[PDB]
Amino acid sequence: EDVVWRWSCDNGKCVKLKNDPRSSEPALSLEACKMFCNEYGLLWPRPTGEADLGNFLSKINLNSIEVKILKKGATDDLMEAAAKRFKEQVSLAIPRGSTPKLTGKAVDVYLVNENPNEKAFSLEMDESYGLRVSPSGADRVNATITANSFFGMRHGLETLSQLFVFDDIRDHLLMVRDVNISDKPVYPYRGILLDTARNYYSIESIKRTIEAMAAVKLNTFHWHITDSQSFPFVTTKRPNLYKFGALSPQKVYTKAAIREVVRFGLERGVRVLPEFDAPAHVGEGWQDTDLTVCFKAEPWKSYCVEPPCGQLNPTKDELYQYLEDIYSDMAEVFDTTDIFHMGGDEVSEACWNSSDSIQNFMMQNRWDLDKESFLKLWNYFQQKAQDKAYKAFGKKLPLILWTSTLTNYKHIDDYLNKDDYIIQVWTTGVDPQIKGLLEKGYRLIMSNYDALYFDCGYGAWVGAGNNWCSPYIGWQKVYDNSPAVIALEHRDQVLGGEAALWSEQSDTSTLDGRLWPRAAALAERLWAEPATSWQDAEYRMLHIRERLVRMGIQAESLQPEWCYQNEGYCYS
Amino acid sequence: EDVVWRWSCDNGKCVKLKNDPRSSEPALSLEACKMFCNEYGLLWPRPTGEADLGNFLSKINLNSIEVKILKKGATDDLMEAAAKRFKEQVSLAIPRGSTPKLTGKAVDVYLVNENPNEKAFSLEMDESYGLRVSPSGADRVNATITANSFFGMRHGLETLSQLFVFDDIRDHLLMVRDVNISDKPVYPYRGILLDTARNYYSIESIKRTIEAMAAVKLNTFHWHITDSQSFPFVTTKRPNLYKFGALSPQKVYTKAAIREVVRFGLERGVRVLPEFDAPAHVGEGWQDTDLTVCFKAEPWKSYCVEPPCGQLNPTKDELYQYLEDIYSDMAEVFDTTDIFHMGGDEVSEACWNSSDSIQNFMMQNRWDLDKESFLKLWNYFQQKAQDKAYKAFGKKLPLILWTSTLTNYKHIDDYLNKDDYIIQVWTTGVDPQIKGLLEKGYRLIMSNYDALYFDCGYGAWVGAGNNWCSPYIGWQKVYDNSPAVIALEHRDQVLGGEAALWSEQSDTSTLDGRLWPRAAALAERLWAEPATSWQDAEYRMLHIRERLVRMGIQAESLQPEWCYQNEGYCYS
Ligand SMILES: CC1=N[C@@H]2[C@@H](O)[C@H](O)[C@@H](CO)O[C@@H]2S1
Ligand SMILES: CC1=N[C@@H]2[C@@H](O)[C@H](O)[C@@H](CO)O[C@@H]2S1
Repeated sequence: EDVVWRWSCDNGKCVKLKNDPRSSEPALSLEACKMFCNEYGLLWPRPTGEADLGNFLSKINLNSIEVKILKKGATDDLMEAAAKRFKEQVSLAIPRGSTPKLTGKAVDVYLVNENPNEKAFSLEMDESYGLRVSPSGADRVNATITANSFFGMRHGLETLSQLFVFDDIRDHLLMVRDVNISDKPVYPYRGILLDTARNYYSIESIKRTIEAMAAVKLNTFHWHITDSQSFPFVTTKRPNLYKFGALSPQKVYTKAAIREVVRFGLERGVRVLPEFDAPAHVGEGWQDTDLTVCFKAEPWKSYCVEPPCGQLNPTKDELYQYLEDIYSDMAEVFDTTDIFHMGGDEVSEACWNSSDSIQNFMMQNRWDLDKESFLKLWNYFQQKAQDKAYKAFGKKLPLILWTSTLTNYKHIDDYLNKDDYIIQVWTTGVDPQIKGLLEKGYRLIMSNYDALYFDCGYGAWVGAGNNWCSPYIGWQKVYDNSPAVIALEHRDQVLGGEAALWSEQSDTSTLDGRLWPRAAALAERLWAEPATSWQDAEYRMLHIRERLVRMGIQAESLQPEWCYQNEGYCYS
Repeated sequence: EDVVWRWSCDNGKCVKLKNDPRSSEPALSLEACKMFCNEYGLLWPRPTGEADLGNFLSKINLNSIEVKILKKGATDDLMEAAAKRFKEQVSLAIPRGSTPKLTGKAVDVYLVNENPNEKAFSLEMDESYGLRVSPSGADRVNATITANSFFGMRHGLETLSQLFVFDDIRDHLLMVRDVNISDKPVYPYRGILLDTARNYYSIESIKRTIEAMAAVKLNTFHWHITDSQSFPFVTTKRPNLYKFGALSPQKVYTKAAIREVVRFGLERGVRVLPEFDAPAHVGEGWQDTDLTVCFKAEPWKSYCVEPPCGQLNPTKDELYQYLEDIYSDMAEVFDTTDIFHMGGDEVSEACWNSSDSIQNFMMQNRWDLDKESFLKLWNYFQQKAQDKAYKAFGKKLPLILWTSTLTNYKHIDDYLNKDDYIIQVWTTGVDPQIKGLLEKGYRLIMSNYDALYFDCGYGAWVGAGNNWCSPYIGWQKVYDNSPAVIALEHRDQVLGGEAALWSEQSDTSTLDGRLWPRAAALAERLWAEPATSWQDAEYRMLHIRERLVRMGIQAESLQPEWCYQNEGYCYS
């Protein structure tokens, strides 16, 4: 039947009241109240510059929205795709099953791309935009988006779609009447790491992930595509790696599938950044090559962080021929990325020391067999691997390594340099390594495990109890985790942050819940770096969760819906 | 392309080996190896009596499976529906996208229902069955299921479907050749509680839940349909309760929808058991009746366990007219249930003491205003509510109450009796209340919160941190939680157990992950009460997870699939 309630703004809270017939005051639907009762309405993330939403809503005709591209260029196809996608975005205001009345004003959306040829991802790219909405004539609306690039422009389209509300009391589609917004992200790298080697993820699920990322302006999909458990990446030059390495013949990422994901990303302002983790975290796929050591080594606890063990043998010249080929095949299909992730996490000394061929190589080259001499071998590997990476991508490009024994700030300059290597941090946000690295001029991607590890909290996957980084990290904690606080005066060296979904206990079935809506908390933190805390964003976070669900995302539930309908009553 | 590996059984573990062409030994697919390498093959739950799977598999034609009902009766429609559903179940052995070769033997399934008129749920119902599979003639298979009732018979069909394996090396559908199984559950009550008031669950999602329950022989769906947050139950006699109480007009459970769920349950051996929680856990829907107190009382911490507060006013005679009507409407559509849950959790004394009309009632009836006098008021309420319940269902039937101040074993006999009231336990499995209740002759449903609360572990929903009963309970812990251990010599008084999905932080989007595959661990514990621990069931648990995923259930991921393919290598 019909909705029985109405909402009224009182001290920044929409209070549910009986919609009693004996009243001359127009009843407000829940979302209509929220749009003006909340400081930033229903927007997520909130803008960084002008955020003027005015006071009124206008009824609009869904079938009368026209998008006009005013400046043509090389991004024509991307702008046209983004425009076509806009009506679809607007319909997300309308709950499934409900139908708006096809009456009201026509909306003219004007897209002004200041540099219409620009379509490359880069850390220096301009993601800023201006958004203005105002009445136009008697019967229409003028929505104008102005941006320096396509990427800023499609962010602007995202924000604009959030300015539509469905009045489910009257069945009207509404739009904010008077809008002045200026906006740009605080950090250029706003990412999610997806491990697709510990478990397989359907390419459908990967695209869906990119859809939700774009909804909250996340711009980087870090595809951790290989590990010791599987090799799903289809390398044409070294086909045995995926043939032996895949969990099944269908659990694979073909060139055509990767091209699809990469293009799907590009259209949505998301760079797809591949990782080949080396020289640890290899195993499956490398059988019969003699290019690994310790694969499935037992007892595993003596040789690696988690089963199965397995590491590359850096002493074999043929290895770098394989690496060159893998990197070249990656470069071919991951052709929007400006950066390459080379892993470098958790290298085992004990594993390398257990190999005869490796020991013979070190003794003959005048190195000892102690813990620090294996760091020489690691450098030897990384330098040669690095060379192949540059050759593959046809240029010098920034490379990423995880924090590790190698990247210890005390000796990092012996092996790496700050211009060539970005460091992905997965220590606590308080670990001494962060300041030490920043003082040496290094650029960081923040993935501190106490706030940004989305896999934490579930049961143990080896033995019993809970997994290693438990407890489960609530959105409140990921929201309050501030790179500006962690880095202080060196904050410009922080390129941004990344939520990590390791997949020992996640796959196609669970990725919607793992990522959403928690990655939206990171999205606002990185977009706006608010001085305010999670409580000030709580109401808008509850709304963005509902929006993801309307998109078809199986997002985690945060609170009873009663709390969403009754702001202020659920607190501690 | 084609699968490259084969598996060989070694010390109870399927080890992955190269399927090398220069071999005279037939290569075994992963599942084919598991079926005979594991003590109980791919079965879940494992049988309680005979569990003879023989040594061989036969190739069968998918399109040549014929089900024959040998004894007709009143359950004809249920038997025919269960039979029609069998082909569908068999196809769950085949991974999506794969096609079996339409060659091999024909399968004749013979269904022998010993009492074909019997279709009532009861704690005394016979869920036993016998399963025999053997070759028949030259080109067919004889699968015979013999059971004392329809319910035992459909359990037998479930087990039988698990005896099919897809060989993905050869693309053959296989079936265990020689089977002798006898089986019956240790406990008659094997349940899941679904709270659909703290958040709404689509009826599609509820049916899907019943599908997965039936797959592992769970037989009781405890529908916690109302609470203080919402009233989605469509009561025709008191329509304002759902009109004011529902989260939206579409977030409702109509008579037709409930009849659908109840029938869907019946066909699958699942009783749908409704709960009307009283006299606490009421609120939304009751506005303008003056039949509640403390609704939305602030500060909530002084008046209830969680917001919003709200309790029935037992002093109003009209209340029991409402209750009679609600219970009668429930009885009409929940017409397969043999038991009624009346809640009785977490009654607030402070809430009742804050009411003038309540205080006046107690002072005039010679009761004090101290903590124990409110227990008199609670008894007064429960007795009258109980009377209405019996009237509604047209008979005396067992009633369930939660453990609470009322059900404290020390005084429980003053208020309740063991014949009329079943107690649902949500204390720790070690709490003194359990033994005290059992020694007084009480029957229990085990839902101890340290092992059976499926909501635990996530972020806080009020304030920050994690929810109240964190950490997250892994399947290992729910598996090892034994009612036989908890109850000892009084174990026949344990009717069984129930996994509780409270929904402050769960809805349509998350229920597959919340319940599965963890509720399968409860399913085996309650079906078989194994003396063995979780490690002995680990491999079969990993398989049942995959089966749920094939069913379209978005089940939680337990381990890297690599571990499933490489038994023994993932341990701690
Ligand atoms: C860098 C890192 N390398 C490891 C990953 O391989 C695991 O999957 C993850 C699980 O939390 O832990 C650390 S983070
Ligand atoms: C009986 C019980 N009553 C309460 C429920 O209303 C909550 O939803 C649940 C959350 O874990 O905690 C206890 S259990």
